[PDB]
Amino acid sequence: MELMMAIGYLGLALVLGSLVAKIAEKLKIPDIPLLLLLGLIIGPFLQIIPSDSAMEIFEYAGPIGLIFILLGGAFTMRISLLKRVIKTVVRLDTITFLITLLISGFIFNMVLNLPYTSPVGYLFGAITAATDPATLIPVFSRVRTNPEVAITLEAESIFNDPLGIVSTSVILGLFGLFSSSNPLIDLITLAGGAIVVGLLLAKIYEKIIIHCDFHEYVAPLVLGGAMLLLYVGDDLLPSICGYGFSGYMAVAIMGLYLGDALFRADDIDYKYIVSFCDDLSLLARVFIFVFLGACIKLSMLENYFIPGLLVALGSIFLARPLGVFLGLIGSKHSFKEKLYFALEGPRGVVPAALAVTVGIEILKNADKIPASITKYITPTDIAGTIIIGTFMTILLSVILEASWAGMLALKLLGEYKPK
Amino acid sequence: MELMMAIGYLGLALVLGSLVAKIAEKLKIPDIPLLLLLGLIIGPFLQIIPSDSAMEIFEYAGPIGLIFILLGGAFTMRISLLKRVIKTVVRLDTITFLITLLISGFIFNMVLNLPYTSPVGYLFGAITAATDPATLIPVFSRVRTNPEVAITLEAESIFNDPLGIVSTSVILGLFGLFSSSNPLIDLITLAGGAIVVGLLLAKIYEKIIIHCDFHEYVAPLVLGGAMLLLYVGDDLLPSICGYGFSGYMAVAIMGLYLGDALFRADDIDYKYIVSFCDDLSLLARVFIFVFLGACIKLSMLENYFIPGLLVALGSIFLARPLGVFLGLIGSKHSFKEKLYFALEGPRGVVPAALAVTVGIEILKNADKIPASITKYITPTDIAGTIIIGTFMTILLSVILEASWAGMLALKLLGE
Ligand SMILES: [K+]
Repeated sequence: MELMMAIGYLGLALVLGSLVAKIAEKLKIPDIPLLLLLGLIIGPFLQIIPSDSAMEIFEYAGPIGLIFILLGGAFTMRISLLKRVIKTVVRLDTITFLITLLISGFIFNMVLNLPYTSPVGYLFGAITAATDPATLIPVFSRVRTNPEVAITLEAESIFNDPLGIVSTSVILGLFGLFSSSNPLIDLITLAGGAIVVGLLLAKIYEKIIIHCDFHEYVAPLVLGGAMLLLYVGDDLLPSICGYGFSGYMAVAIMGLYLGDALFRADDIDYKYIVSFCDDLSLLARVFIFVFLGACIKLSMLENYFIPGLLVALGSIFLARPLGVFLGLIGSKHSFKEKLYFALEGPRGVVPAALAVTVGIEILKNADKIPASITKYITPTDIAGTIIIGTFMTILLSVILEASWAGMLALKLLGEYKPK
Repeated sequence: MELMMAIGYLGLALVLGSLVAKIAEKLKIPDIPLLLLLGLIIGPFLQIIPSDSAMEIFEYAGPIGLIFILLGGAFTMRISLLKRVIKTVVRLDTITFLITLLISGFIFNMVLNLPYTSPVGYLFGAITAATDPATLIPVFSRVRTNPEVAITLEAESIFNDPLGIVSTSVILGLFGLFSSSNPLIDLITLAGGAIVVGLLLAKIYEKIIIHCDFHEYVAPLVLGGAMLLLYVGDDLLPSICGYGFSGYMAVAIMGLYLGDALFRADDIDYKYIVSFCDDLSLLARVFIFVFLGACIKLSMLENYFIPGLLVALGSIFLARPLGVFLGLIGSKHSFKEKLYFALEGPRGVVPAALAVTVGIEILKNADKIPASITKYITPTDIAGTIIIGTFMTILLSVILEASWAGMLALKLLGE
């Protein structure tokens, strides 16, 4: 709880992290795995930053950083250009999503000898189901590939960033909460509520920004505006209704529609936000990945190294492609194209943040409220397996992408038959 | 369950503060007073945010944002321009600062019937004596002033913020029961150390940043380095070598040397830093002023409104003038210019932040306060009077200086 300690660790993380990411850019290497390696170094390996401390810091700086990425990911692109391929986008972002998390659940259960009905694995998949846009952002921009593919991937990524949280949020209820009577109910409540309220405040902010020239004063407006969405979203509203919506998805929706409203209409206030959030997103990017590599326990790491790695392989090579094929069985896309989408989309920062947040929320709450069937496995090793599994998933997917990009892009974008 | 609610209140402060700031910017009036009024509105008046909870959040986010503000002015300041008026600046942050402090504290003690040696008054002065550049900078250029007084007042207003904090921490040591070391020792310790380590990290960062184009990645690098300096100075190092170390002044120094070096080396990485800090420094500047108005309790107002008022005027019309004149007693400037320096020294962000910090530091860690200075005045009354006093001081100084700025510049700085 030592604030100065937290500031110190965050400081070292930001310094060494920024340096590392800079080196990564200087060598065209993805920053992510290097950040993770650093996290492991200063984490268990050197014991500069202990686990519990990192957990307590992340308990505070978690949602804050998470609110940044959603914003930055919502302003990086707009939805006025999706009208061409929005169908493929939606199907790939919903059906492929659910299927992927399901199969990944099967794998996660079948690996750790957990029952195939274990909510643990399904939680893991729900976390890892979302992909990372900024990861594939340089690797498509430098290519400037067939715009369909590019914007399809961007749309899928940005749109799956919130749902993953929502999916994770719903499944967590099974592990013990104030209600969680039925997952579908809270899914509708969260999604629909976030859509409604988020779009409400989106319209409000739209009209309130257009009529003036806030300029530099836009930053405190949206950020705090997003901050309000969390209180009203997760803490406050249940106190008066029990139900509610995911504040994060509400933030994503609000910021997205707001960006597109600041782009359909043309306000100069727009250009600040993007440049603001992008710089703001970069902090949370560096901050989360390093702390993910610190929350690992050396013993737990050695215990679940091999299985998690194998789980990751199941996700990348089996889950993702299968979900792609099954989600796009009625598409106008080539087999080589579907295969492209399959071996493309990697995971990133959202599954990391969600992983650690799940770990701490379980350890802090499920210690008091452990589901019986689940309690047969120590919540300790639940959080351990989820966190390390997500870790190796991120790592493996990212490096695999780093070796995939060029070769696959050339070898799979060849045909494009004209009708 | 405190976290999400803290996010809520803080976010509300950010939104409402933003809107208010825009309103003020439109009506050609400063944002600060309206922000304080807003804080009072959602504070005691509407009771949207309980004072205890406000102070509770400020315990966390307070020190955080304080790094932003200090980082803000740091990069805006460049050294190569000061060399012509630096002799004036040095005095404006040394002797003038000390005198303003001693006199403001003197009057503060005299008002509430406290002995002229009561550390409470001098604490108030320590908090108050720091002039703010964020209210001078948008105003100075608009009124087409001479360059030198603009550069001068900017330099003073910037250099004050660290020295205000340092002095605030030093005097705080006297409010420490279990130990009361030599003031001068702590002063030279914190200051000198800040200079040293500041220059060190600023040199490292100089080479690192100059060598390659960091672009956006300066933000975590610099902020992290800043974050790093506080933990060393205000936690680790004293737990190790025993002797203290100021983090804030070190941070400010670092921003100064680094910024000036990058500006001198024409490294475009400089701007990427400035854009980042300016926004952050704007974020907390809103967050600070709002919470100050919320930390105040209704009782504090209905028991210390008028006393804090009288104290405020003393700081503005008696303290700072005498400080300026006596500081520049041998200067070769002009009487009109001296009066201009005197009548333009708004108390801004830093005095507010220090007022809240000290406020919670005293109110919470109350029982272990020395009884010598407690017998005269209740610690609750101490915190309340310092907070209110700083509040009235800031409001009055900003409003008066802003309303009189034009006429002041008109009939003074024409040599
Ligand atoms: K450079």
